[PDB]
Amino acid sequence: SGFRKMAFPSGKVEGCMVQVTCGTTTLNGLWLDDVVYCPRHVICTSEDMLNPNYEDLLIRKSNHNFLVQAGNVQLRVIGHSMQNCVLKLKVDTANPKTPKYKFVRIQPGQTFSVLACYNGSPSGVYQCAMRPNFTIKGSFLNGSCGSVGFNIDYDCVSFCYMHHMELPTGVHAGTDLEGNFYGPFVDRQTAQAAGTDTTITVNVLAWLYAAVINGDRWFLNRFTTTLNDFNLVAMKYNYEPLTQDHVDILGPLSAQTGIAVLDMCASLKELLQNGMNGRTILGSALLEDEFTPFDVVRQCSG
Amino acid sequence: SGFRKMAFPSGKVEGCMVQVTCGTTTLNGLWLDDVVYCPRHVICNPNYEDLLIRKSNHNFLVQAGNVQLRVIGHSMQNCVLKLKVDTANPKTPKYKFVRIQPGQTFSVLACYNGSPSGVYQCAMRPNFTIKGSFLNGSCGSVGFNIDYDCVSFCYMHHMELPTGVHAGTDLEGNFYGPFVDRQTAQAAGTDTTITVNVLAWLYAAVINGDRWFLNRFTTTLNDFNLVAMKYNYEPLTQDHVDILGPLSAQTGIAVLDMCASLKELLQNGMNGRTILGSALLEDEFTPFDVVRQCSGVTF
Ligand SMILES: Cn1nccc1C(=O)N1Cc2ccc(Cl)cc2[C@H](C(=O)Nc2cncc3ccccc23)C1
Ligand SMILES: Cn1nccc1C(=O)N1Cc2ccc(Cl)cc2[C@H](C(=O)Nc2cncc3ccccc23)C1
Ligand SMILES: [Cl-]
Repeated sequence: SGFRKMAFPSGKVEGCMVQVTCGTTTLNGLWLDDVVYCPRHVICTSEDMLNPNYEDLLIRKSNHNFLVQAGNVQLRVIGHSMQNCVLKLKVDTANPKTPKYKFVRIQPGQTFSVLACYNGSPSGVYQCAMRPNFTIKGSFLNGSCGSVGFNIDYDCVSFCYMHHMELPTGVHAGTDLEGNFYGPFVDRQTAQAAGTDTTITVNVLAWLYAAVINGDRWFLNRFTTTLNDFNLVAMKYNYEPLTQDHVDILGPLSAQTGIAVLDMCASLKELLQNGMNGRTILGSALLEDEFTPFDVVRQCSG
Repeated sequence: SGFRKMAFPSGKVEGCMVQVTCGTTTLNGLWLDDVVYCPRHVICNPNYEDLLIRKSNHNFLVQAGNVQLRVIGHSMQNCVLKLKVDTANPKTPKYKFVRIQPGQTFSVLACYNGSPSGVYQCAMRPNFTIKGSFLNGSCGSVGFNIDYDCVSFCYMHHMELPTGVHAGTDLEGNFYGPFVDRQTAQAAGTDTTITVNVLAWLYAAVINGDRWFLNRFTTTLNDFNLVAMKYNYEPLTQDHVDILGPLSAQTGIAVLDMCASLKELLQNGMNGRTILGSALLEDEFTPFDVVRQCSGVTF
């Protein structure tokens, strides 16, 4: 019993964190085999961030301009290339602690663990979700650039995010490990803002099924709804539209609890109308949306 | 910017998790140097000296990854079983066994079959239980803090109470709370809110630009403790006030000034508003957790 926001054990990722320095900039790198991946804005000198020409800045660099530090050991850079917004530094030593890994690009609503680092040293681990507006509500301070988001599947680490920047509302933007940004963001300190955020409906439903699995049923009702009527209601509360794929994905949880997906949708509709009336669901006074259907199955059953 | 419930990096602890099997029971063990520590109920009113005397070293199957460790001795210290093994753990970090006080937080590495599956942050409740997330097989999972490079082991999971909350011991086998390691009628006492932690979380909200709850008022410590007693909040001591000093100096809001904000929040509620994305007053962040997360301390 119990339901917590749980992160993956960070050990396999900790053994990959390095510190990357170029001139006066210091950020984090991910050392996998003989390559160190880091944000390409490590080559920028702040008054470059408005309109940086990364190809022009990178052509003026040599291998010995990049100082890479893994613990108390300096790694020697023997090559460098840019792939989208990530800089790949070829090093002379392969990481002996390299786990089994993959680079995966995730979709909004997906969750992942973040190992927050400063100066190549991990300081904390937390769980979070890719928001529908492509930002993450992280906990990052200056120097956290290059911190990574991941999931662990059996013994394989799936790298899905690299931290690049903080937007004006306090939210964060970054790229997949191939350097492609999530969202319409760019590695420039130009006027950019996160779009209006919405609630991840399929995740709230998954969390309502987890509450039922843990013995809480107060919010259920005798009603059902059509998918269309549910979306008509939910959009008025800034909830993401629920698709037939979301309904299909919730099938296992529906079969385990005996509550049809559209019956649970009627309960959610009523919760949005009434609020919680002093009650909580899994120790929360708000409807939680940072647990996917997959997270619920993994934590409530295994 | 941002404020998350953050756990310590679990790597130094992952390298210590082993699977312990005795008969039909399988749980987790903590392998430090040449000793494996695990709940003594793995051998299961039970007379544990009588049950343990009937066991031999080869009855305990210890598995570290895909390698079987050979047990060469065994002894009991309170509610923890100590299994002497032939191989010292090469991944043993610098460590200490520490006993924590209620209100103090720690990271939990939840494990099943000697394999770590998740890490989460939680607090020792005033009623000595933890609101964890555990299933059958979690027994022997450990709670810890990391101080520089030293891991401080403070908790070992033993059981789940009827309300869904958890009970365990320190690494010396002494239970937190009036609990016993057996199948009997026991229940968690009435819980209370950790006041010093709520205040720390209100200071973290101010640091992140959330000031709506602030007011021009102050209060005496005595007048505030009468309010705390009425709302099932733990009494706030002069030590708690002293501990909050750095946060008070950083934000410019005196501790008793923040107590007046909490008093108004307790008597009037949040009125549709949230603080750090929460509609409830959060109490599982200590004053030190707030300073550490709002400064970027590494391990
Ligand atoms: C935040 N900001 N708003 C205007 C100017 C800045 C600013 O400090 N930076 C500008 C900037 C622009 C584009 C890119 Cl790709 C990176 C950056 C850097 C950045 O965003 N770094 C940070 C990354 N993550 C959490 C941070 C928290 C607190 C400070 C900094 C953080 C530097
Ligand atoms: C919970 N319960 N109510 C009646 C009987 C049991 C019961 O399963 N156990 C009895 C018991 C008695 C004393 C001690 Cl020290 C440990 C235990 C064990 C325990 O509590 N283990 C668990 C520990 N943590 C989360 C669990 C989740 C689901 C199952 C088990 C869990 C087993
Ligand atoms: Cl995805």
